Amino acid sequence: QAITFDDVLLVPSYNHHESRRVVETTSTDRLGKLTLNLPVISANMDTITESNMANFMHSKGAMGALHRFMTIEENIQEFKKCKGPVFVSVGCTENELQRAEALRDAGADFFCVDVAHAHAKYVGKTLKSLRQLLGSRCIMAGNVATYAGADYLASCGADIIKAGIGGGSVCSTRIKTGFGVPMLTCIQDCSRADRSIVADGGIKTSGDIVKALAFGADFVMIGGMLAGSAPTPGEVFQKDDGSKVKRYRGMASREAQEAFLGQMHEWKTAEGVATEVPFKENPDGIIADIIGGLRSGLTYAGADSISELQRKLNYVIVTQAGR
Repeated sequence: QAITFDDVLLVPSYNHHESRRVVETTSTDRLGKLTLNLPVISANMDTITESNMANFMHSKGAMGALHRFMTIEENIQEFKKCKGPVFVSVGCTENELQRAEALRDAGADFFCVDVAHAHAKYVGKTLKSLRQLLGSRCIMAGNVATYAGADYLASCGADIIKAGIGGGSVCSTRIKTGFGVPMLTCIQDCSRADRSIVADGGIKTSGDIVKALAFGADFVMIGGMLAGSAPTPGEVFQKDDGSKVKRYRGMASREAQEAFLGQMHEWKTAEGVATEVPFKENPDGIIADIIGGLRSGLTYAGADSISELQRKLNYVIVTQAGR
């Protein structure tokens, strides 16, 4: 029944375009508030996107989404260091509405409400408030895993909906609660709503990016593919061995999700340990690989644009042997 990236392959289609065609990867949301040449957003996680990453993504025709695990003044100053369009992230408490107001007053035009389970009354309440606070600005809201959730957020005033619960991505959510929706089923279902979907989860390869867009997402958010690279937060450490790592102590995005999952209680008494991530060389190469894979996918599909890729969607379901 439900499918993720590794369950499918896309079927090649008649290509009418000239061999050295300039292939267009640009994507514009359903409401015309967001256009990106490379429709990829670096994840709003504290290990992935602050101003350095946002500026790097912008330089590639893409975009960053700053995480929300900063004090309000830090968040304002980090936003001001961003060159070009960037998402700022906010939560759902009264202090988070103050955060939104301050970022708005500081010049922010793209906002992301980011919560574990967005298909919820208090999140709809938050979106209603943000819509009145922010006027005609672009509001992305997440995360949901169903058409009902996506339609709910659209009804409460979201412009763009971020899909992916933790069924094809956050291992902890599935393990601890049993909840999730494999990402292609999720993307396909959510994209029945009349707002653009951002695919958020389970994306490992440029091929997964092609599949996410083909199945109906207008943009993709990626975290893992960028983790440990130079523009991420954190200093590089060269240990005895010669290898290079980034090292994290506080892990605010992961801790927020663990709190939501009920795992940050009085009996979580084990001593805190640092998290090490292998240094990723050549972020420019990671992005160039994604751009290349995506243009090559559009060529196999005989597609002129992401819209055509979606319209002409043709795939097969494969077994484990099929890989």
